[PDB]
Amino acid sequence: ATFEIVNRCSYTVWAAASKGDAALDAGGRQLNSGESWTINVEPGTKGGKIWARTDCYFDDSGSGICKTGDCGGLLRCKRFGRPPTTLAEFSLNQYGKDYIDISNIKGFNVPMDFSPTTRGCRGVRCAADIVGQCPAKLKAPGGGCNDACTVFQTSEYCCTTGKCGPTEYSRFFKRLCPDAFSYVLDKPTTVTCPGSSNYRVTFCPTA
Repeated sequence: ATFEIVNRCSYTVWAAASKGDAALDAGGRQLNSGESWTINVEPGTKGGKIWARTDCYFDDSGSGICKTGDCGGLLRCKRFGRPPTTLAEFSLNQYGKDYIDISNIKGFNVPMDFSPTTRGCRGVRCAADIVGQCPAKLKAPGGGCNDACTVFQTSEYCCTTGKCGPTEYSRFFKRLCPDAFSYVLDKPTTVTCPGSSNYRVTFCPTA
């Protein structure tokens, strides 16, 4: 499957793509404002994620640091990124269908649209100014808006027992972005697409 990753932000981002225990395609690349990077994701990829990283520095070997979404200091991500990270999430070719969503469960750094480029389903979007409106206690000094689990490490926010409810913090993310997961047991906003669809992830879709 092809994923065109497009940076419409006025600032550089470093795109990342991983399934947690491996890179997807090259795993990461710099995207200046306006740049597009097309990756190939193997059919059947389960639990894949694409995200943006901000304010990165990498040496000539591709080692360094990002202020949001850092993946063990690598340009080419092999693992998931450090919150806060707005997440485009996907599982492909799962019994004949693809499943896509956006999640704020690991916080928010960059607005995103995640849409099919092929027929048969709708896209999802979280493009509100979550960083600007972020509750004081969730603001990440490094940049972005942390989820409450990251900040407070409680069973309730992290849904450790599988018994959690919505919270004042989750409701903030849900209010700003109804179409993204705000906590682990949120009413799903997952979209079912035809198996083997192709996609575009656009950072800063509205600005």
